[PDB]
Amino acid sequence: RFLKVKNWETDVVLTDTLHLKSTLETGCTEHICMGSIMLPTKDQLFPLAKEFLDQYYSSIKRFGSKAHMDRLEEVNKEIESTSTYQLKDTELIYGAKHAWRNASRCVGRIQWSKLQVFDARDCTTAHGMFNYICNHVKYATNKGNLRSAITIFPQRTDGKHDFRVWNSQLIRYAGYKQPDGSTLGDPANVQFTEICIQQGWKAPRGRFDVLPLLLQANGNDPELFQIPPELVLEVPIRHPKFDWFKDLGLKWYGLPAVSNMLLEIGGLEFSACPFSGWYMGTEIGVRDYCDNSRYNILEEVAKKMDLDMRKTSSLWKDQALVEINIAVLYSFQSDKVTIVDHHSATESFIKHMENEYRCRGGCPADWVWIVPPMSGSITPVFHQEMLNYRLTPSFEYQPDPWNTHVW
Amino acid sequence: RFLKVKNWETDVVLTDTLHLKSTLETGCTEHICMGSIMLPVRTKDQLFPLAKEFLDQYYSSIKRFGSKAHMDRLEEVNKEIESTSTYQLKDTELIYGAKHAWRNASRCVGRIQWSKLQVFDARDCTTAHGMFNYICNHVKYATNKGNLRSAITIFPQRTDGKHDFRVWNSQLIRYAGYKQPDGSTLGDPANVQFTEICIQQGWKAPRGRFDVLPLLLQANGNDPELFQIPPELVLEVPIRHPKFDWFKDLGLKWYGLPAVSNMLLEIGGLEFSACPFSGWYMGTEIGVRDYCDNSRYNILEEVAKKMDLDMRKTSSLWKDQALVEINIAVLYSFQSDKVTIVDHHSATESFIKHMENEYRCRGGCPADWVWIVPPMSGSITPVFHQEMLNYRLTPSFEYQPDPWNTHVWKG
Ligand code: HEM
Ligand code: HEM
Ligand SMILES: Cc1cc(N)nc(C[C@@H]2CNC[C@@H]2OCCCCCc2cccc(F)c2)c1
Ligand SMILES: Cc1cc(N)nc(C[C@@H]2CNC[C@@H]2OCCCCCc2cccc(F)c2)c1
Ligand SMILES: C[C@H](O)[C@H](O)[C@H]1CNc2nc(N)[nH]c(=O)c2N1
Ligand SMILES: C[C@H](O)[C@H](O)[C@H]1CNc2nc(N)[nH]c(=O)c2N1
Ligand SMILES: [Zn+2]
Repeated sequence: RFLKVKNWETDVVLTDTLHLKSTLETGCTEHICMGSIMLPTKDQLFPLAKEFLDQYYSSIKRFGSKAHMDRLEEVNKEIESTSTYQLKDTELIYGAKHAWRNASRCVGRIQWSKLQVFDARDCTTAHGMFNYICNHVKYATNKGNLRSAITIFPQRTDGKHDFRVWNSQLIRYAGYKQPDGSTLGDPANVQFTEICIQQGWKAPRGRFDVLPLLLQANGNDPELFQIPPELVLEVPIRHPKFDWFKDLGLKWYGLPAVSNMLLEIGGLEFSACPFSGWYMGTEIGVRDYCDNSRYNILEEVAKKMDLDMRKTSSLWKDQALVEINIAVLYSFQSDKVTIVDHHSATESFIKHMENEYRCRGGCPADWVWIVPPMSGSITPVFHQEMLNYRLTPSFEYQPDPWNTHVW
Repeated sequence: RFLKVKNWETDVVLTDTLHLKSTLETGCTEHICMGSIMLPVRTKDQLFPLAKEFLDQYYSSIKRFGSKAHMDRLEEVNKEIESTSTYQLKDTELIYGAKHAWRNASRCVGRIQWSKLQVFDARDCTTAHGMFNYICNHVKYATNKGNLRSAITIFPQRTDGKHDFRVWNSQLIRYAGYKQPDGSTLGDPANVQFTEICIQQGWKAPRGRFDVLPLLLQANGNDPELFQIPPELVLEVPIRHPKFDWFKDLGLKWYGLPAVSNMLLEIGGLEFSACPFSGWYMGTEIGVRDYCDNSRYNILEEVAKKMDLDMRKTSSLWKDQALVEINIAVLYSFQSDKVTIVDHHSATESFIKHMENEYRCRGGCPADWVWIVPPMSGSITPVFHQEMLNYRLTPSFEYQPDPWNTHVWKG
């Protein structure tokens, strides 16, 4: 019932109690582990509300006060009458920060409490959503001293009045299927790059075309907008020692900003809540560039290094992978955009576990996601036992909207 | 019921029904995943059911489920359990059993090789000298002058658990570690506590960087005894790099035969507490783990210094760079000396092909993702993108507490 986690490199043992608060279900049974699967009424709403406000008033050391009891009644009455309720700003900010704090797949949660929250519950139109989003992007980008931020559009009501940002991220490159059969640009975006063209986008058809935002307000048909180019900070990719690297013509964007998730706070569902921080180098260099069904450039790079590619045992793939990732970090640093390397990032996360275990009695964590996709065992998170469990408030996946919104 | 696993790189979807034959528990519940936790005298009552399940399985594999020969064998085991409390496996069931325990090993990336396993039946062994001789033979047969062959040696099952056969070493071949008065360590840090036991027991430690530990062997619940493996039986590879000539001057070498001796083999309810097995190495077990863990040989600094990497900031990726060259050296040295080794690209590819064929013929393949994905270059090997379902089948290999914590000393 009280569970231990051992770090096998330091022998440090931490005891977890926070999991007993856990509410939702993981997918695992004690017959099957599902830890490596990517996706495994008014009646309900009040319990949910009460649990949230309970932890809120606990957090500001007012558990059991007049303020607390009063608020609990205020909400109870509001649900009774309206079938939903509205969050105070103070609760919204707390809710959002905690959804991040609770993201068991996020290695960067040591920053959770510095989240700038932009309240956009007064939004009503796609143009309104566009203006909110450009302000988010500009605030977040900060000319390269990147700043974490979330923007929260209005909560679900009947579920046919959804706000949704259709893009998966606010900034992404276009992917085009070719007569060739091969793929130009980002193949993970092919479908969407064609939902845009299908709604009127004039595609440049290049390697690195920044996609239009495609915004849905109040459950209406969605609309295209080009993010002002001057708001999209990009980094030319060069190597600190390899002259020919430049010539690959590689760039990436500075702002990672997840826009397709659903934020739940105290039973309320915020289906458009794009949030953003900054990159861990590997997310670009390992996955974006080298992944088979992504940009997949390893072959072309190994060649320029003139490595022996006749046998896997030369470790040429590995060799090239390191260089590509050296060059992502070097480029971002030289162009002064915030970026963290996986050594630094896993090292802070360890520190953040220590803190969460002593400050909160635990920290939910998904080992499969926390360990970098390169050099696992040389980052301290590899040797760290983690417990995974679902706390609220949370970010959750939700169906892609083109499959749902009846056009 | 039916459960689907998706490969996110190929979009191939597989359906598992085999997980329905799991009855042992995982450690997880619907409220917690314990999937990254290292570790999440038996009576008559529970024994015939385990025996029965095992023998229904064995007889299905040979297309004789329901046969007179199946029914007679159940009767026979039945009778033998109630008058003796235990039972004995036939040769054919022991072999079938040992193979299946490997096959059910969800943590093993090497399982494409499961049906090619040399089983040595050492259930007539009674003494430690007898254990030594059996283990020597296995080490010679498995080494095979560099052309490694998989093998397992199986000593007598547990009886009252007061009479255990144990191999006290965690692997048949390993290097000593010595903690110095100044706080530093010579040799392998993982091996210190064990080296201390060996020394205490009579072993004359040469006190070098690569001293092959003596075998410490328990027969029939007796005190364990020291033995030295004949050095000519211990195939070792000096580590050099194909381009970096300063590399040999680091003075490194590794043994060729990876051989786990500390696990417990369960077959049909019976517990074989000494069942050393061996295969051949995936390079990263030495290059990444053995050399490059901070808690192991930790030669990253020494290798990065020689390579002239910028070591002042971790974002130079000096560590990642050194780690790759060490792994280059490890596969180079082994291949140059004609000792079987596999790189992690070839090993993970084969496993994906094993895994798929297992879903097709067997209806499943339990697999632990945390363990199967290699400890360098994770996402460029196809297992990273493969969804996996982990569950416990028997027969199986299980961890067991170190015998120095449990053993009742005699004198
Ligand atoms: C401050 C910089 C941040 C870093 C370096 C970071 C790190 C990461 C990384 C490396 C991943 C894995 C992505 C993948 O491999 O697909 C991830 C996932 C995630 N992060 Fe962060 N994070 C940061 C900020 C944030 C913020 C501001 C939030 C929200 C407030 C957040 C919430 C999440 C969530 C929900 C996931 C899982 C997404 C999914 O399931 O696909 N992170 N994080
Ligand atoms: C054919 C050569 C083999 C290769 C390349 C191979 C590969 C591996 C590797 C890399 C590991 C992980 C070790 C670690 O990370 O510490 C492993 C684990 C394991 N393998 Fe193999 N394996 C082989 C043969 C065998 C054999 C012959 C058996 C038994 C018959 C076996 C059973 C197991 C078991 C039980 C584990 C988990 C060990 C643990 O939980 O500590 N393997 N395999
Ligand atoms: C705020 C933030 C910062 C940061 N460094 N990374 C992140 C999350 C990262 C950004 N790159 C990829 C990831 O976004 C989530 C990607 C979606 C994976 C889940 C998913 C669900 C359905 C179908 C799919 F193909 C994938 C978020
Ligand atoms: C037969 C065989 C071949 C091969 N290539 N690899 C293996 C397994 C590897 C070989 N070297 C040691 C390793 O097994 C044990 C090493 C780490 C296990 C530690 C450990 C601690 C607690 C519970 C466990 F289940 C395991 C075994
Ligand atoms: C099958 C497995 O669950 C899947 O590939 C995961 C593995 N680990 C990951 N880890 C991170 N950080 N991001 C991912 O997209 C994935 N994919
Ligand atoms: C904490 C974690 O589960 C543990 O360190 C595991 C991680 N994955 C591993 N994977 C392999 N192949 N071998 C190991 O020893 C480990 N260690
Ligand atoms: Zn689990």
